[PDB]
Amino acid sequence: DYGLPEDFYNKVDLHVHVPDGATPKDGPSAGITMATAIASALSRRPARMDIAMTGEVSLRGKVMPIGGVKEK
Amino acid sequence: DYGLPEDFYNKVDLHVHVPDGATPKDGPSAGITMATAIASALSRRPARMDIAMTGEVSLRGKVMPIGGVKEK
Repeated sequence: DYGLPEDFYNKVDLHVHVPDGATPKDGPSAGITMATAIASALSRRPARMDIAMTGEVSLRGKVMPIGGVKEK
Repeated sequence: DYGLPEDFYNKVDLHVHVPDGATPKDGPSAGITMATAIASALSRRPARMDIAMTGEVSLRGKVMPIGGVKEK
């Protein structure tokens, strides 16, 4: 649907750096960030600027709430 | 009997999330939960809404009794 290959968890490795993930938040609270990061990297599409994101991800793909949207 | 593709254990990969890690007690109290979840995912049919359950499963497809049904 977005240019990704049909199978890329069997033929493409991944390294995922994170600057500071030992956040006070119990969860990551940066799920969709990694979702779009992986999609951009594997599809070779540039992730836009000036759009800072946050939100959890489920395996089905529903963006749950996050704690402390004021800080975000 | 429950509408699944005839090849689901040979050509369809699967992932399962259970929140708060596992239960540090002995005995996964959501066996039939996993059964019905896997069935619903592979059925390509929308599951219903807020039908709570608990227990375990057997190799032949039976529900085992579980202790501590009280606090649940």
